[PDB]
Amino acid sequence: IDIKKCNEQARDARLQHLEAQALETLQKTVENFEKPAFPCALIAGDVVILDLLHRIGAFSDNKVKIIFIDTFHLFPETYKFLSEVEERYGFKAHVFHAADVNNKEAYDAKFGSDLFITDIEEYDRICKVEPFSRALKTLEVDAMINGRRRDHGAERAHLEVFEEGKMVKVQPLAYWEFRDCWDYLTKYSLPYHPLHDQGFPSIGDVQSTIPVPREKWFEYAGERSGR
Amino acid sequence: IDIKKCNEQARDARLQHLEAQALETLQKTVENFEKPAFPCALIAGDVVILDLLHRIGAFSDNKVKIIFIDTFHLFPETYKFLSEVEERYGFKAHVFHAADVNNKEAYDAKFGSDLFITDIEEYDRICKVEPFSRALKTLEVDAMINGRRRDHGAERAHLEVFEEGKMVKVQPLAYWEFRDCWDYLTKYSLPYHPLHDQGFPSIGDVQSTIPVPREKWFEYAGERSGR
Repeated sequence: IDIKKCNEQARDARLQHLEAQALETLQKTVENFEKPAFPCALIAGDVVILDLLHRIGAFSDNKVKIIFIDTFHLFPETYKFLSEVEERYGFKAHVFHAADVNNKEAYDAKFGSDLFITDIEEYDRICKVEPFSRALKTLEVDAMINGRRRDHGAERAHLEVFEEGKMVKVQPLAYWEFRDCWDYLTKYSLPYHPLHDQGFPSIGDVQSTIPVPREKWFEYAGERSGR
Repeated sequence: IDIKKCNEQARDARLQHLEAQALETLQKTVENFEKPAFPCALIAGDVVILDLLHRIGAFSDNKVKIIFIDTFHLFPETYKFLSEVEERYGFKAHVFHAADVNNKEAYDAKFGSDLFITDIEEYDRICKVEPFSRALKTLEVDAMINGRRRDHGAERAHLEVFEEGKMVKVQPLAYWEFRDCWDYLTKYSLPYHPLHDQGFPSIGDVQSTIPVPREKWFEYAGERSGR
């Protein structure tokens, strides 16, 4: 008995299950909702969800829209990668940002470049929360596909593949561990956000993204433990 | 779209996957090892494993031995439940206990009834660790089936379905959450240890078994959190 091989075969069958579960969930979503959308930050599970949507043909007729929130404080690498996935999968993201401000220089002029330090709650409202809420209303989203997973822990620990509400939320990767997301990216040789190679399991704004030791990434709730 | 029904169907497919993984693991064990054994404490995952061994015919062929460690400090309910599963599935457990003492009264005479209070390390050695070690040696066990799961956390977090060693260890339920074990018991209407109904997620010796609020049982590492 080759122990390593037997363990690999079990994880192979695990990932086939998890892929089927995600795909079935996404197919049910496209069939049952008129205006589904996915807010995408280009982190590892988000890249998995892009690839799964591509697989079921969700981009061919713009059935599923991709939402991208430009906070004006993302890594340069994140904008470059967004362009690459747009080209790879044939969609253009619907970009939302701080209200009435076209770019970071305009944002700095209106609000001050150091708002994130002096009042983080105002910064969050202006650059993250209001644009996301406006994106969902503008696009009349009736099902929000998202990368929340149970292995995020705390208030996400008991999510299922669907969550009830006036707007339905859809978690195709509810049961995937972070490690399963990475096995998928490896199995299909998919490009991922380059900052994952520089020790960041999760990637957000430059001022608030911190690296995490690699031995911690695959513990329960490890992905977002930087913050 | 009926959200509850869709969630239930996904978990149904999840449990069918987990069942196949556990069954295949157990079948590969019986096929590749001469003296497989399962130390069984009759907690919820242990009851699942008994049923799965039954389903692959492991008791008809006498292919797998059940080991039961009688610490002499177990609940009365535990001895009763052992007799019930023995009869249900058609096996007799191989019972090991403290060396050279036939029963609790003989144990009390040799070691003192209050040893668990006055020297817990000696108590553990005498009633738990040495009998288990002696069980494995006496029965020449070459593959130890067990109920360790990844959702036990800490040093168990990265277990796979097999673990390498001079004696192989087999974790059929490695990827099952506690919740998945309970869903199995419910699906097949299987009797479980009555003390689970008094608020104990895990059940051992009377002096060391602690109840845990039900709402905490299904958190990561919840089953054994009484300690």
